[PDB]
Amino acid sequence: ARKFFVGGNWKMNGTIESIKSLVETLNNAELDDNTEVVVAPPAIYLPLVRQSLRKDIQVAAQNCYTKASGAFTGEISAEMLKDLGIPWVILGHSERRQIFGESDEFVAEKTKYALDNGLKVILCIGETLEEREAGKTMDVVTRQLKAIADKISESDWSKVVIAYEPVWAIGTGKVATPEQAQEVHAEIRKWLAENVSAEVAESTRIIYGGSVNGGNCKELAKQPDIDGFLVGGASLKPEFVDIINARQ
Amino acid sequence: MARKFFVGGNWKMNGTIESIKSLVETLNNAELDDNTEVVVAPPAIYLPLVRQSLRKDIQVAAQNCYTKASGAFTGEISAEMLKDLGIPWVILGHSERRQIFGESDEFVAEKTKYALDNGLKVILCIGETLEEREAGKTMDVVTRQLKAIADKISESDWSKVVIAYEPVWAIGTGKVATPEQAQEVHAEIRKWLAENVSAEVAESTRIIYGGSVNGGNCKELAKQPDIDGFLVGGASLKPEFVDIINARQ
Repeated sequence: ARKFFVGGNWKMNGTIESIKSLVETLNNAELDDNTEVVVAPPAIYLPLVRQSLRKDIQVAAQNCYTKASGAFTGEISAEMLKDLGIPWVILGHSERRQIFGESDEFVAEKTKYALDNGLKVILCIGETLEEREAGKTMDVVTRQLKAIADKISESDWSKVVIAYEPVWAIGTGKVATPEQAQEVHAEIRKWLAENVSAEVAESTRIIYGGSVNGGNCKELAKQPDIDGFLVGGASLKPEFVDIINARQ
Repeated sequence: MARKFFVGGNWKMNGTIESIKSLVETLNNAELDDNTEVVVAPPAIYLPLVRQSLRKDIQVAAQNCYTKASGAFTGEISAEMLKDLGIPWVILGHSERRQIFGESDEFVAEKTKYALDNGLKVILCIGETLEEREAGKTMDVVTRQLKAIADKISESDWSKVVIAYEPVWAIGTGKVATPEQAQEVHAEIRKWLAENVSAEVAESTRIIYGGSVNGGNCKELAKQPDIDGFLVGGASLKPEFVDIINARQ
């Protein structure tokens, strides 16, 4: 059985005070023992969160670069994350692919480098509304996955969670239907079976992201190839706990 | 003139907890010229540690920030987070962000205006590539990059700006500009400021040089009249950073 996985990406939000309050809310929450929970604060708040958050929730960075060190003003290395005791990193998120132009190869290089230096990776993929309307959903997400698959080894995949996030569902309030999400997750898993291995396909979590909230997460969690969620803005609000508990 | 000598240390993507403690300890124990304004810029994940432990006469800079107060910008740091952490400075427009991460002049200008409006001071980086200099475009490039900021900010905003001229061909290459080459561009930048902002902004804005500066060449550069200090890359991780802070004594 694939362990249910809920990631909370806080994006560019938070102060010391509101993050202390948010961590307090998590430290007091009754969480489904069967969910693996990860939260991703802003880089500058990674020490505050790692020091004070309950140890059964792990911490992620929101981005990292491709080299161990160097003349890369404004970038964080996977080595700094490991030095600070941050075990996860979100990579390839739609906001970085679009606003900051990160290419499929760039995201692949980050993934390979993060995995080789001890990090676990939430790998984000997903098609735009235009690509869907053109009938290109599968072509796009498999192209995005293939860039990673061509660089990492079969055993690397054990440290990867795949987040499928339709760009048209991110922050828009237009959630994929359970049938739409399931169709793409099933096709991602089939692709993994035919290009990496059956074992990778069977064991890799494929989580869904894009306007997941308290009211729709339970039905989404019932789908057989949906292994959890990547949550954006709801991750800052108390309904993050309901989403963690979507299998109850 | 009355322009206070300014030395900025950009650590870029370098450091661990232990190597940063040692770097800060070395700075904390140094004898530093009282007339030098010193700023150091750690990776964002180390901003708390450095701000907590560094002697308070050295201020701290972030190496970048975004254009908005908050929102759905995975991987970005805002000006508000910086003020919340007590980080008073930010470096914007560094060549590496222009060339590797595609930051436009306007994008840099947006960040510059937003930082200044939310209580930050800005080290603003400008500079021409080797190929632009070979087409005789040095002045055109650096004034174009400056004008994008000037079109957005007010005359009083400039009191919180330090301009760092870094010829891209001098960054990390070991090919430092000669004192004459640096002085020529700094004079042109200051002339541009007098013609397009005001005489007073021209007279008071620090224009600092960056590019392969080290303990062995900083004193001669600091003698040039329109060079008001340094933005130091690789040498800011080493003890000779102290010697650069002390380049005028």
